[PDB]
Amino acid sequence: LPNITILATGGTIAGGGDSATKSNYTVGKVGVENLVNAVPQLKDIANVKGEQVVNIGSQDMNDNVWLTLAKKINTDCDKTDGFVITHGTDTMEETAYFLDLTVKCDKPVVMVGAMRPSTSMSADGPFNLYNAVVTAADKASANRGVLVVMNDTVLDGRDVTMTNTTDVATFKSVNYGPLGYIHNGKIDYQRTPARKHTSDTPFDVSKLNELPKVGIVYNYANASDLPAKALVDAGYDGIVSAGVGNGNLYKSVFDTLATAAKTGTAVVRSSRVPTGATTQDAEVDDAKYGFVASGTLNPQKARVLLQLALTQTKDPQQIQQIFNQY
Amino acid sequence: LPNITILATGGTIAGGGDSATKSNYTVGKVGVENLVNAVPQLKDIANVKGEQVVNIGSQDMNDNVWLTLAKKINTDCDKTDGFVITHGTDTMEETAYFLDLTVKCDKPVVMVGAMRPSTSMSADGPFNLYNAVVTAADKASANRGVLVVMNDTVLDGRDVTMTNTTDVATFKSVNYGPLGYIHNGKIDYQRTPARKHTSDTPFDVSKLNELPKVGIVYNYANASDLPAKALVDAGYDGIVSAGVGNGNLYKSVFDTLATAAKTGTAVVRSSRVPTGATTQDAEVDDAKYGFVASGTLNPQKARVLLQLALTQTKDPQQIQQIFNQY
Amino acid sequence: LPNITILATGGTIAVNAVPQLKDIANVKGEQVVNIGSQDMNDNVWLTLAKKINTDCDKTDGFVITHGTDTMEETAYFLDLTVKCDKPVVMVGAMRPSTSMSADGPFNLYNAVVTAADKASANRGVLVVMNDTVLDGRDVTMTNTTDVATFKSVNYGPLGYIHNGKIDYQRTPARKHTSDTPFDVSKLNELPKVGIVYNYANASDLPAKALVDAGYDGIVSAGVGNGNLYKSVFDTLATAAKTGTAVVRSSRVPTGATTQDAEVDDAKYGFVASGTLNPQKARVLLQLALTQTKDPQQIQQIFNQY
Amino acid sequence: HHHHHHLPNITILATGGTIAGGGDSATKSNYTVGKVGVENLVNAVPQLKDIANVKGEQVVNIGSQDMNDNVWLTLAKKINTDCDKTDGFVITHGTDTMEETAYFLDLTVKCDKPVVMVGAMRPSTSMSADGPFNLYNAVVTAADKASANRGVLVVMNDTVLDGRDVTMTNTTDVATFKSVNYGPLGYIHNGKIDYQRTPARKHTSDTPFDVSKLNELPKVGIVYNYANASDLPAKALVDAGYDGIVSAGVGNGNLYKSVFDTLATAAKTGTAVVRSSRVPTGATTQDAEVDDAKYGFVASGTLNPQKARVLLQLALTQTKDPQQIQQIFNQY
Ligand SMILES: N[C@@H](CC(=O)O)C(=O)O
Ligand SMILES: N[C@@H](CC(=O)O)C(=O)O
Repeated sequence: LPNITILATGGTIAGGGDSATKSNYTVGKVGVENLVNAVPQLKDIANVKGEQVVNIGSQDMNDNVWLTLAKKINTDCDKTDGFVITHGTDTMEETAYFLDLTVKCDKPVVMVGAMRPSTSMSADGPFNLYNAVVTAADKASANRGVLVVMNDTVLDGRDVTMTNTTDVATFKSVNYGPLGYIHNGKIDYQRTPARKHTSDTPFDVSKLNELPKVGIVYNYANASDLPAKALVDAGYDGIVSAGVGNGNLYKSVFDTLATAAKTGTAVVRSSRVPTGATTQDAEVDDAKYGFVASGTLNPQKARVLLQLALTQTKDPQQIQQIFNQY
Repeated sequence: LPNITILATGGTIAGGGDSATKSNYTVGKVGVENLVNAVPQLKDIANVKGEQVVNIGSQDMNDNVWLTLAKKINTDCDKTDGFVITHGTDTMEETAYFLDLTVKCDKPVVMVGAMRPSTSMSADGPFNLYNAVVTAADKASANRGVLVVMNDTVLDGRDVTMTNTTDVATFKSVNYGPLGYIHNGKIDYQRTPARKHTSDTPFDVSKLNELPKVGIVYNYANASDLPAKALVDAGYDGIVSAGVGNGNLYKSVFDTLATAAKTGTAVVRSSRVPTGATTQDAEVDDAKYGFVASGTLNPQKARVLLQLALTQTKDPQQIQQIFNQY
Repeated sequence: LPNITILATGGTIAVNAVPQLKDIANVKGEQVVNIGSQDMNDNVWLTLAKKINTDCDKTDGFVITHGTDTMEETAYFLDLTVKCDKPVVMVGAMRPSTSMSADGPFNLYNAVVTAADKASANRGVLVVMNDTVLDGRDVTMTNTTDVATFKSVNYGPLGYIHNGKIDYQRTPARKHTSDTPFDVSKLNELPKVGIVYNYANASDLPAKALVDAGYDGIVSAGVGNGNLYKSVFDTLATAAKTGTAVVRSSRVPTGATTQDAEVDDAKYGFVASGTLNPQKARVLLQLALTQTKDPQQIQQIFNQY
Repeated sequence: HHHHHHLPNITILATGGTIAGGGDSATKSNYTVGKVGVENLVNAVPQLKDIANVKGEQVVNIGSQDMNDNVWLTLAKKINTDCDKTDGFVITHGTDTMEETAYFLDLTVKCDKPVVMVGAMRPSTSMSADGPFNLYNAVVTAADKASANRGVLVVMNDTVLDGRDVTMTNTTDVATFKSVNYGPLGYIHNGKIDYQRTPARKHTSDTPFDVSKLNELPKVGIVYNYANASDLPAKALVDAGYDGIVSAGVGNGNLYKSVFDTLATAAKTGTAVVRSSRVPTGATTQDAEVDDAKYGFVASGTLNPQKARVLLQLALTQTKDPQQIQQIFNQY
């Protein structure tokens, strides 16, 4: 049986409400010991040890927790055969991509959450955690980058995102599909992510205590330029635009971000639309303004890569190449 | 043959590249007259008249164009048998919901656009425009609210949204499904929206020359409170949160919007997750904070409703009742 | 609280596992049959429809517990043959009752929520799975194992369930329950209707075997927009002229099998299934055959139900 | 010295389909296939000249509803024989069975240059016909050096799909073709492809299937499952001495009792039996309700019934042993 370390961070998986049949709940009621102990079948497949790293709702996820988790996994890689990280669902897709770029352990790292609190009827958390440990225990999971395991599916940390606010089946890799499906404790992998991850990235957060400041602005009809200007005035290192359609900008947001890019703020165009690439060579001349096109990276993912790009470089053409490789 | 009026606003359906073969283009350059004359088969199904309202990329759509359009459709309704509005795709979902709430005609109002430029190989605009007029001509289209017609499908203006940055099939009613499919110039309607629309709403912009100011703030890990503070400093009437998961807020954002709501700014919780309701009774006590839950309205749709709610009331309890009925 | 009758038929979903049912309904159970729904059959459909029609005034609503594999066929059969306009809700489970995170308990709870909701009446027979209220006509499986398999893949769900409340935003336009002429009250068998599959180099032997057995109707699981392999097309075109009702459906999981594409249905005496997939199209063709053998009237039935 | 951009030679092997189909009117749905020759298809897309030196060869001119084993063998042999004459292949084909041809060629093509299938969901006569840009993007894909070593492809609606997972999702949508279980390989924008995936299952020159000397294939039929299902389709194929039968099962590949009984007999008297699913996505698994090993059945995995037929036919050119056929279903 492999040794598997559970790093716990809180979330609805550890969360609880006063009723099995009412939606109300709060995160962080159940600690890692009782989480693990609630799935005695874990003992059939692995030697499991739990550590509680933080205890937050993933809506409060932040750069300090990201830095703690990357350093812990990198430090502890040699002590275990694989990692499972229990986490809220809300920003699991962000943390998974951060780890995918910063973890230097090529052993399996698997994230897992729950869409129903531990107290609800038909709670999804137990079986999700079981299948997370199945995945982290599988030799075939190594070298695929950081994974999310939800609803019997293995998803790569770059493409994985939420599709639905409440559905237990919400996590999908919406552009390039899942890597494998889990049936009776076994995985048929048919895919692996081409984009560089983990030990083939240059990103090394081992000595960083803070990350570059990157904010996200939304585009819509009659959008205000005032949020964009407030990030510029606060000296943010970068701004990601959640653009309309193929990464387009309301005219005043365009005007503000064009000036910011010219005066040294890194600007990435992404899209509020949930699938497909924000492309070069459409309506916006990125080369002219020094903007970066996000590709399939959604605004929150693009933020992750932009912050790490900014630990390497501030040059727009070098950031674009990062966006083409990771 | 019915009398159908085409009100043009711009978009890629009216926009051009120097090559069939390359993705690059500019929008809103061709007039309604060149657009209609490019599709002579319209004459087989309707007596078409065309009027230019504006000629813009919908990434630049604004409240002034919305008011113009609503007032014109309302004034001209009695003298035509239905309307088609040619529009950019990027914000077509926002304008459709705006007209869905403010058009007092029960006659068909159909929006249409194109995902490919008019000069590209396999341009989608012609057949989209053809099918828009078929829909606007069908007696069964009346009393269904404002419609979008794209990719042989009839979509209700409330639920319609983009799923993909570039796919010709991007427009979907992602929560409740389409109303009908178009085949051979005929529609088989099997659905109608239950939410109150058009003549059944209290919203009347006939005498309004401005709308209440509503902005949208994104949530993500480590979110800045500066966008939210910039809207409050500008005296915004309302703020829509694009929450994580089921409408949840990063702690800093939550603090700022909780503040704003105490001074009487309306705060609507929506979600960046592209399907599913932002619900009551989850992790946020909306009653305590004076917040409204958006239900299945995404952030840009929720802005439309909130702006119009704020013409009627500033009371969050009445705003929540509006978000339950429309 | 309303009185809710659970009619059990078997399935992986196989009260006390869900004590919280008593908070929302006065629940009573009856075993009708006890079978995997892979073995579901016309005898069970007739028992269920009669039982619901007979017992309608004894209860405030019905939940049918059923295997997932053919729940979509039983839901449509009942959608066209029950005359009780109280809520009728089918439910199943994609995971064993004994498994980790078994879905059957909350699926049953949410089915009883739906059958207890006054707003569920007059919507036709429903399937409730994965917090979603789906109409019996368009509901189908999308995935072989996913708890979220059931979707109304062409026209979408009627409403979503949150915290034991439903916000209905849709209702099926096609005629159902008391607005159909299908009456099975006196029938003890249904017209014989088989399905044949089309693929590259498809055999005509299946189609010829249903024809030799004197089947009343044949549904074709066509390729693309209801097309037929030449061997199959010739056997069915011969059958259609000689009395056999023939419906063109599609093996493609979403979209209508249309008129006015490649196949002149009028000339051949064929019926186009619309959005009805092969197994759904079998349900409507059996029931159509209880009323008529005329292909034009069958086509009109396929336009209205 | 400076380099020149030299364009590749691309062969279009035309088989017919809606891409070469036509009706009376741009705004009526009615159409017939078999009208347009490949010469007229290439004349209709002069922009191909910008990206390849194209040659067109007509192999057959049929609707793909009438695709058959003879045409599959013609295509695999033609590609394998002509591999050294060109830099890549595009095959124009009907949509209705494209997913079957693509998977047959995915297992039988030994040429490791790109092989790209394409069709259209609207006839060439429709307003906003999809065929011209689809063909253009198919030749982009066939010309891209990165397309090699990814197996046989299907290019539709700006997407590059693997021939194993690609299937139709909708009867009429121009967007119908999706790799429903494992996703596409790449998207095409402005004539460039960003590939982020490649199929893990063995294909092309990594398979042992070799059709070079074959003039027919093992006979494999498909029976559907549903409530009250007749055993007569299954009995008819056993009685004709079929090599194999694919079941389109309900749910996770389950069998109506009468079909189960016939297939259990067939498997015992030298008919191969593969359990597939009429459900459009997900595996037909081992270890669920059917004891395959007990009955000598094979589980199809994510292969739908028509795709399962293609591999079972090829499997039967090698072995009749259900355990060896199960290994083939686990590796290709
Ligand atoms: N930016 C354009 C895109 C198009 O219409 O396809 C618009 O929204 O006007
Ligand atoms: N074979 C079972 C499958 C299940 O119910 O999950 C049935 O349909 O009865």
